[PDB]
Amino acid sequence: PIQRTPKIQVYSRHPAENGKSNFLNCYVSGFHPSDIEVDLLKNGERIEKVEHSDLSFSKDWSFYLLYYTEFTPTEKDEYACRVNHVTLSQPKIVKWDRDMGGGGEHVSFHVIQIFSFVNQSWARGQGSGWLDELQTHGWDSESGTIIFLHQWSKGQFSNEELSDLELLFRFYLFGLTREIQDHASSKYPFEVQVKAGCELHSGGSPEGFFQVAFNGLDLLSFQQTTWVPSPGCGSLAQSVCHLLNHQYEGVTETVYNLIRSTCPRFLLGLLDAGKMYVHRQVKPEAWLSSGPSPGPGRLQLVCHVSGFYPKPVWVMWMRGEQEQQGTQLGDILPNAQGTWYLRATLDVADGEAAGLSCRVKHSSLEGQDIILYWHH
Ligand SMILES: CCCCCCC[C@H](C)CCC[C@H](C)CCC[C@H](C)CCC[C@H](C)CCC[C@H](C)CCCOP(=O)(O)O[C@@H]1O[C@H](CO)[C@@H](O)[C@H](O)[C@@H]1O
Ligand SMILES: *[C@@H]1O[C@H](CO)[C@@H](O)[C@H](O)[C@H]1NC(C)=O
Ligand SMILES: CCCCCCCCCCCC
Repeated sequence: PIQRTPKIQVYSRHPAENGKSNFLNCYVSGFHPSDIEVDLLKNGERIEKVEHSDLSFSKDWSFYLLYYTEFTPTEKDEYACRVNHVTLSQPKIVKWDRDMGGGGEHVSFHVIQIFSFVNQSWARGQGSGWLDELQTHGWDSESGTIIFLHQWSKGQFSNEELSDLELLFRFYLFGLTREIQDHASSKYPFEVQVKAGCELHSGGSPEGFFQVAFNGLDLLSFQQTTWVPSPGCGSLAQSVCHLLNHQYEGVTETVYNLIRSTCPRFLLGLLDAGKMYVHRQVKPEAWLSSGPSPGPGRLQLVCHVSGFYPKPVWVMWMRGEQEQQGTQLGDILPNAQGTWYLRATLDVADGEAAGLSCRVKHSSLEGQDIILYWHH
């Protein structure tokens, strides 16, 4: 409790051309609880070499996962994303289909924790590090060590400082668990989610946060130096804010230092070390495919823009210079190696399809847009 149903999006990283090698992405988001089963399928079989990000969540507090794998489109073969969840009567299988598109400021650094307590002596725990929507760290649960995903993931910190963080985290975890095992007594499962870290805004002003959700609900947050419960009431929230407020501070002194000070300095180190490796402005490539039929005598035009970085992008359906108002822009989804994916669709009558084109705007293009024309 309580329950959210997974949303599933499947998309390739390149145009689909039979025999030619490609990447199958599956993005699974909007779900609660965290317990889930995602497989990429080839011809009904589970593909055993896949990549997945660790479990993360949205501001909603609902979870999302990215999945991907190498694949080769063929006339013959068949690919899917199969998801099982407590909100699903049956595992949803959503095929990837060329012809349907395969249906379904500031920088930030945050540390993510998910704790799953089935009871007192049984509990999963997982945590990771995120630089904006790019995962940069993992946590080795069994040894209490940090997994550095990229060559630049130490991000201009020394080994000696990163050791201290590891140790720090270890104690802290011991803390949460003992603390959470007490508060003990028709039941019995619950979930806890912590999002701790910092935004850095243009001009250099940082903004820490350390916020908790209980069973997918806002529980409490750290707000410019005061732990603050979310409206309930709301007594677990007030009680725990109370413990953290006044039983122990010095932990909040630590936390304050961590999120206002350590965090942004780490974050900027990440940015500095990352620039070296990856990546400059990257041009998207684009392609057309139909999408699912909107009905008899009607077509769905899909326009895919993939592999562009940075994120800011403009995509629209056109007749000439006229924007077509029906255009629906999907969400901008992440690709395997960190670039972006977006698709725009348009539903149109059979005979009015000819002459419509997809226009794509991006920084990397030097003002020379990508134009693609629908043909029959
Ligand atoms: C499974 C989940 C694992 C998740 C970890 C994944 C992390 C991933 C992979 C790695 C990225 C690494 C990067 C470089 C980190 C940059 C800095 C980040 C932005 C700040 C992070 C914020 C934390 C999250 C807040 C934690 C609370 C701390 C630690 C203060 C509490 C003090 O315990 P203590 O006062 O010493 O207190 C101790 O513990 C208890 C009380 O706490 C008590 O019992 C004891 O008295 C004891 O003293
Ligand atoms: C915890 O759940 C597990 C798994 O179902 C079970 O074996 C165990 O007895 C449960 N409770 C406690 C208090 O150990
Ligand atoms: C180990 C004690 C320090 C923990 C600091 C964060 C506490 C967040 C509240 C969690 C309630 C479920």
